[PDB]
Amino acid sequence: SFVKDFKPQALGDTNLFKPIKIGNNELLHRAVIPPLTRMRALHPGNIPNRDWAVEYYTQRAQRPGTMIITEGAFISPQAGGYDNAPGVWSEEQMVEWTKIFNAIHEKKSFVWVQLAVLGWAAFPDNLARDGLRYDSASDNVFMDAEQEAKAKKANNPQHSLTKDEIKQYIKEYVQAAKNSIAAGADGVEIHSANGYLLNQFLDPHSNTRTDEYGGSIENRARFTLEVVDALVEAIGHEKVGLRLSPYGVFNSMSGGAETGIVAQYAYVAGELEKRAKAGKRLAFVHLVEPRVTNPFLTEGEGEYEGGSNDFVYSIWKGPVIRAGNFALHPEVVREEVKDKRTLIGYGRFFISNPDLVDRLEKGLPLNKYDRDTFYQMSAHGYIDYPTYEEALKLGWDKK
Amino acid sequence: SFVKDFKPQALGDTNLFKPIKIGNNELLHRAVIPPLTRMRALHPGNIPNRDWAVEYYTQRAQRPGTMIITEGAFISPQAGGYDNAPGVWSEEQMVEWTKIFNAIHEKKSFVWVQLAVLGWAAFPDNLARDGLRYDSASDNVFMDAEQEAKAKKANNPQHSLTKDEIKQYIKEYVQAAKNSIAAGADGVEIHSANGYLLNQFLDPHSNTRTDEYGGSIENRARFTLEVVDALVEAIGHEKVGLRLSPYGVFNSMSGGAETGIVAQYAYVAGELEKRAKAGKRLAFVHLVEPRVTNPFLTEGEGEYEGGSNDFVYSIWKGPVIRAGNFALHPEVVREEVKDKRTLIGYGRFFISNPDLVDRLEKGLPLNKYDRDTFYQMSAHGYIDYPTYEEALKLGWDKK
Ligand SMILES: Cc1cc2nc3c(=O)[nH]c(=O)nc-3n(C[C@H](O)[C@H](O)[C@H](O)COP(=O)(O)O)c2cc1C
Ligand SMILES: Cc1cc2nc3c(=O)[nH]c(=O)nc-3n(C[C@H](O)[C@H](O)[C@H](O)COP(=O)(O)O)c2cc1C
Ligand SMILES: C=C(C)[C@@H]1CC=C(C)C(=O)C1
Ligand SMILES: C=C(C)[C@@H]1CC=C(C)C(=O)C1
Ligand SMILES: [Cl-]
Ligand SMILES: [Cl-]
Ligand SMILES: [Mg+2]
Ligand SMILES: [Mg+2]
Ligand code: NA
Ligand code: NA
Ligand code: NA
Ligand code: NA
Repeated sequence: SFVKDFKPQALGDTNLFKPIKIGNNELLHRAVIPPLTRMRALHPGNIPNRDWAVEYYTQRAQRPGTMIITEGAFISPQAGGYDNAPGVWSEEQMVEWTKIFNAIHEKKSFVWVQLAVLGWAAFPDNLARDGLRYDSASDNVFMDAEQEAKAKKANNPQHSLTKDEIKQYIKEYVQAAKNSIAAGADGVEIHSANGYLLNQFLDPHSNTRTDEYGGSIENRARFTLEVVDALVEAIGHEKVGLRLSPYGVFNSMSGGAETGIVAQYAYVAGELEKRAKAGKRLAFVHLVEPRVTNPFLTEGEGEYEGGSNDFVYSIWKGPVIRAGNFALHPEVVREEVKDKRTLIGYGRFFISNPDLVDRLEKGLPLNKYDRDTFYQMSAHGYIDYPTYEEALKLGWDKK
Repeated sequence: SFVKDFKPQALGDTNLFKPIKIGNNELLHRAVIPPLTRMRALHPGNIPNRDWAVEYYTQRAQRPGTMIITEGAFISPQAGGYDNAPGVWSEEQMVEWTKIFNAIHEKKSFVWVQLAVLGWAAFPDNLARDGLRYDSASDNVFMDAEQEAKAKKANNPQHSLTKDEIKQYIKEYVQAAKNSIAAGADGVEIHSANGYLLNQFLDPHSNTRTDEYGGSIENRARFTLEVVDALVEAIGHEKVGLRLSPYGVFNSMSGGAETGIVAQYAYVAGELEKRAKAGKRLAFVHLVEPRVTNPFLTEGEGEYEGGSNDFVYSIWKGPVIRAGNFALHPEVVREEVKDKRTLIGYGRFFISNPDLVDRLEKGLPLNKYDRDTFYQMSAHGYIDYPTYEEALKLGWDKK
């Protein structure tokens, strides 16, 4: 059914429907599909779903000129630890990814692979089964008690990366980016948000290191920036974006409670602008808003009111994608897109509305999502959400 | 005469006219007199003007419950270098300061001494005459060619402070703060803005040090924070504020051209909030706006549009005084004071309007200022600007 008490607004008269260039891609509108893990990849081998993934992305590519950022994709086995999320390191994976990218391009849309590395959010028992470490910035602070205990039970205690291991991850990011482009992707997004490994280095709660990768703002940012630089060198700045969540608390990040958190992210943004001014500007910076500090809480919950991401705009002068509880708040989007380099990522409601862009332009009701099937090995709740027309035929305008 | 094409707005219906507590002081309104050097102190000995300074401050204290921050006052001879700016280190000075503070208090207003240290903005020949160093963070970058040359001619080349010399300045800040309170001041403001010594340490252009006082955000902030902590210990956090100008370029600071500038100031703000949360919250943070990157340029000139100070509010949670081209822009003030912890500093138009607060409340014309007498050894352009009533009697409503 449609979301009951939602009062839609047509946004066609706003910059949301003005074209913009992101990297090499001429977007026809500024509604972006942010990365959304759906757990349909198949084990063994973290293979994108052979039955349904092409259709899922095809559906969500239907509005011409849409920018799609994929679900997080593991850069290597060591970077993973969820059996049903996909990777981008193997031939068997890239066969499937190639079909997905081709399908998106057939719809005249674009696709950017999010490159993911889990760190302490991984399941240590899966990693132990596969002969892999359970990795983070540090070895003396843990995501939660349960993860610490699972790690010990699996004889795979949380391990603080060595410099050589950080370098190995960087090699893997490079090769994953190369794989992504060669298979036809338009670009990649470096996931440095939501409490995964790079975020674990950025945040002083999770990073208690005393080497060059911790203990100061510049040190905590080092790994993220080394990945940025390695990928810019490998595939070009115009094919690389970066995702950050300054106020996030998901996966035990500090958020606004850490008084140094704005400075930490301001430093990253400044370093990106420095590179841009020296001739290597990233295609975009993607920010999760303080509107959603934990994306598994219902919209309106976990909102941090004590901070704004607006500071980033004083520093970074390129495109900015903002995500977090925007589908239910067209009144907020209307104001945000007055800024001419702002794009809006719509996550959960792109799960439930394959034709979300039409609905945004035209001010149509939205399909309610089913959170129970966000993660599920099923076509149901993945490829069977209807378009607006299909929903009318099902009687949802009367339900 | 009155400013010709100014369209005043009565601001009495805004928070500008709501009381607020700053430190120990119950302000009756939120129009603050920011620090304004006037160069009426007499040589030798940097003595506040024995003829006119009491009257100047009395005039500008006339609206009950006004917060006044003094002209910058040198903490020691070594901190100075302008013969006609006052100090707060000697008995002869404090005799005059005591009269000024008493007069302000008689008007039911409040007074905060700005503690000033010039660094590279000092005149090296004055310092040489008095057997003093010409000091800055570094010795290999200079304010301008003229200052570098004056220093060499005076056989007083720019000197990069040693750790012991930084410690000596800190002792002097402590004693100057003590002197200020003992003489009756309500508090002090640490000047870390406008390109003077502390700002010279904050800014990576002027600070090329490779010891613990330079070469990173935390290192560049070290001296400013050591002064904050020393004064909090000596006289209490409720008697201490800090002034910053993130986007300033006056005195050869970097401003927004430095991509790391927001992070540098975000770090300072975070460190202040950390101290506040641990029980020692400063009375206020005073920010110069990007509206005025150089206060000796006419209003509207030298405006930086590429940055906002709004980031500070995401970090520091105490009172914020904002200064810069607000007298001519009541429409901007009206929006800024909707934030309930925002005060507005009015500088140049408080020079020319002793009764500025009445004029702001009531939406009255403003006296034009005479920049030629901003710095001058004269009562003229200091204590002979009329109140609104006096101006009407002079015929200014017809002139
Ligand atoms: C089921 C689900 C999966 C997600 N997967 C990812 C992911 O793989 N990578 C990522 O950076 N964010 C991921 N997110 C966070 C979203 O991209 C987005 O930032 C968040 O849901 C807030 O936007 P929204 O309110 O429009 O959903 C996910 C969120 C959800 C609900
Ligand atoms: C003549 C003059 C003297 C000033 N002296 C000081 C000073 O001693 N300390 C300081 O921090 N700022 C000083 N300033 C900067 C002002 O406090 C203020 O930030 C600036 O003038 C912008 O505010 P306005 O547009 O209301 O004048 C001075 C400015 C002027 C024009
Ligand atoms: C499996 C993934 C790479 C993650 C799933 C959920 C969130 C919120 C991510 O950011 C990535
Ligand atoms: C003599 C002073 C301490 C300075 C004069 C002019 C400005 C803009 C200051 O900030 C202080
Ligand atoms: Cl799993
Ligand atoms: Cl002089
Ligand atoms: Mg161990
Ligand atoms: Mg020398
Ligand atoms: Na789960
Ligand atoms: Na499920
Ligand atoms: Na002068
Ligand atoms: Na003069």
